[PDB]
Amino acid sequence: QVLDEQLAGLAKAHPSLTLHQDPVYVTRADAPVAGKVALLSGGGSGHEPMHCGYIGQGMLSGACPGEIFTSPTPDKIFECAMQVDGGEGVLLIIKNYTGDILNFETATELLHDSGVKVTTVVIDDDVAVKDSLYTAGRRGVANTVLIEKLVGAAAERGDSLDACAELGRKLNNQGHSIGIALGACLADNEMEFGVGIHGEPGIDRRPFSSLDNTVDEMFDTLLVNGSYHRTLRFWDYQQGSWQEEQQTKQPLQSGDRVIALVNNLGATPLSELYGVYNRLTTRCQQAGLTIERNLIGAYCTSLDMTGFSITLLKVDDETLALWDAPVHTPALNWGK
Amino acid sequence: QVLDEQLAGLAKAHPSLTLHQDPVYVTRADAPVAGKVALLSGGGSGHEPMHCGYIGQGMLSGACPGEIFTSPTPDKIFECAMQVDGGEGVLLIIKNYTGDILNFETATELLHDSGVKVTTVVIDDDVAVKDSLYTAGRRGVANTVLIEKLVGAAAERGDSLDACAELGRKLNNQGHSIGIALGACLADNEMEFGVGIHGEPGIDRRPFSSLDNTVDEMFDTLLVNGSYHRTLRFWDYQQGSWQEEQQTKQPLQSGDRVIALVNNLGATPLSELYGVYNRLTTRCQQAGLTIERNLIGAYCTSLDMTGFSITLLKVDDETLALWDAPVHTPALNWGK
Repeated sequence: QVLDEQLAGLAKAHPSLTLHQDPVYVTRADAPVAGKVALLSGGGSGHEPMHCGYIGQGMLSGACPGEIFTSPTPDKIFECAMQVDGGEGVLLIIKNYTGDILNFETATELLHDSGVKVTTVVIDDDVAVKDSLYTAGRRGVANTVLIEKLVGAAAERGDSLDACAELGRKLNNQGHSIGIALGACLADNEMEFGVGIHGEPGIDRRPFSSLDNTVDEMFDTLLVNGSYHRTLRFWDYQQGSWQEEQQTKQPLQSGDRVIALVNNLGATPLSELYGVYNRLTTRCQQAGLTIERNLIGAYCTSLDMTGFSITLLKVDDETLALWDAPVHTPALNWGK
Repeated sequence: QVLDEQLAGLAKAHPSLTLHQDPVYVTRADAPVAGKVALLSGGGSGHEPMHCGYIGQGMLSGACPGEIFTSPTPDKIFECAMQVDGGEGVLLIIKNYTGDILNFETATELLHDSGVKVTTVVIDDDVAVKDSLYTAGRRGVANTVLIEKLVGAAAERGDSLDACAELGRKLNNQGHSIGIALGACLADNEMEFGVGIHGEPGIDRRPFSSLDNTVDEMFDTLLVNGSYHRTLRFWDYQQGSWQEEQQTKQPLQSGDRVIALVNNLGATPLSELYGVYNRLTTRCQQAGLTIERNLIGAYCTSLDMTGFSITLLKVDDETLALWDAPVHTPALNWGK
């Protein structure tokens, strides 16, 4: 089994991780870490390094990979949460797709039913399409990575479960993303504009004119599609029930400070990602947006799809301190 | 110019780097760093993050990008070396290609003539083909990155130019690489076995059967093509002339301890690189090689080429201490 080989390789490459069997999931080798909120996510394989490459100090306590483009089953999520539970609650970060919501939600009830204090954060940052093929609402994409790092820092320093969940939900309302593909994981000199990470169709198919013109269209879309009101359920562990919470996003606007993530969906050369970043800085400055930090590289992929995405997350001084806090994972490492 | 936009993006993204103009090159923002040997390299654009992503403490003091797949001209190299010179000499790391050798050797003499103490290290780790399209001898590839890090740590530690140079030439004799491409940056389910990073032909074209079988073939080639005797010229700064030096490589052998670099040439999904690493660990273990450290990711690319390379570098306790030493660059970051 290739997936089995790939996971064994990740485990052999990183002594800081433990690969479990029956069922399969990955955790920090030092989990459970007593006294800290434990953070978990998971999803289909085919988006590496999301999420296994984000397991470590300052970030995920563990992750549950599923088959290609498919959510892990609830037993994987449950056993992973039980393995990392440090007695202070487990926070599950779930990307907004039909399968992920159903499995993580089922795992959440089984955990609660077993005495574990748990709650959830749903990520729906992709501004391109509402109600795509596998999603009720907006798709969860690359901002998931920024949220895991920020909430990961909050949990690592000792914040409460409620404080980490509140932070995750707030960041979710403040992060906006859009991706384009020039080829699948076609048309010829055409791109799928607003493509999804499982290959879902975008807003439309259009002609690729230039890299700069493409960034302009992506950026303009992030500005005009920012406003959004919808319901996201979360687990209320006190009542033992799902809570339907109306959530609101404001569009990005002049005066906002952001963290920018220019993300390779798979086969985009790093040189091109820098050209993308260059044009993005110009557009942000014209629009009155201040980029305070950036991440440029392959952080949330779609197999070998040829394309990239842009994510802009509004932040403040407190959030920027959580960004700068230490993180030690396979994909992200700083002691800043 | 797209190339101009990319370097501007790199500069905007990393305040720790300074992009110079007239001529163009990049240095650490804090260069010249007084009292330490300065380390420099360069080469064609299209291999990002090599070499600009390796500029920083514990690694390169600066780098000189050229046009796509083309060596930087001598003026860039000379001006960059003058900018980073910390009073202890500048060490030039040069990959073995006709253009790089010519232009870096020319800069070396101009430097010497202007009073800068300089010497050189030539990299020829590709075991696949002798005398390819743009190389006299063996091609310089991914081991260049491992050498930059190791000699980078030594320079940062305060070793002399001679010491850094001798270490670089020693590592060069102990590091072995090979790459394959499934597609350029061509046939149906065929691979170019022993491909060059500029797209130079390999040993042959052959059918891709499986990931594990491809790794087996690449690994076997590293084991059997290891033996190598050749002349590599280096600048003797005391005599002010090029010294022809016979250099010898021993094949990798049972009992050797190694650092493994599994490197994306362009569009290989990270999940697959982990599959590669899984198979590589098995083969090393069977052959009596102990992998002590690894790097898995996009470190020395070829535009968007579809393929990957494997590098094995023999090391000892002292070299491992230089590996573990701190490094702070865009592409590689770890602390004590």
